[PDB]
Amino acid sequence: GPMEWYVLQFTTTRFAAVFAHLERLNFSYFCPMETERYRRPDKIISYRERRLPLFPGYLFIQADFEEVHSTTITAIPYVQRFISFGGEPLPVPEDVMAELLYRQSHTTAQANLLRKSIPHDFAEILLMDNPQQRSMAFIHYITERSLTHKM
Repeated sequence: GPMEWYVLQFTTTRFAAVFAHLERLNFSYFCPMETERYRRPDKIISYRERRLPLFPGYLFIQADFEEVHSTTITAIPYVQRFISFGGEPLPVPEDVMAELLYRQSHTTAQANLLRKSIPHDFAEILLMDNPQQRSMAFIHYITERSLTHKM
């Protein structure tokens, strides 16, 4: 019934073949680009634009329950798996998707503005310098959001 967003891991260099298949199947998806802000080793927030994936090898896909539990998506060549727990795909938290979808639909200048309501831990992940370390922190973050909670 209701549709959720999931993280799909794929072979990074094969994005064109993977995205073409997903578009053929008429899925809503996006591979976000690295933002134009990052925290330097000296901790100052600086500007750049490198036209790189935000999380290399990962894309966000919207699907219902029967689509993520069927093997139609994971059978696509160079698609590896959904980000899962015990084999069960993990839907992305709504506040995370809110920030990501806002950056997809707005300008780079508006995406760079100091926006209230961004979860602090996710905002700091978006500022991470190295793309592969940024992916690993993001996976750990959405896993921690799914499996834990503090009062």
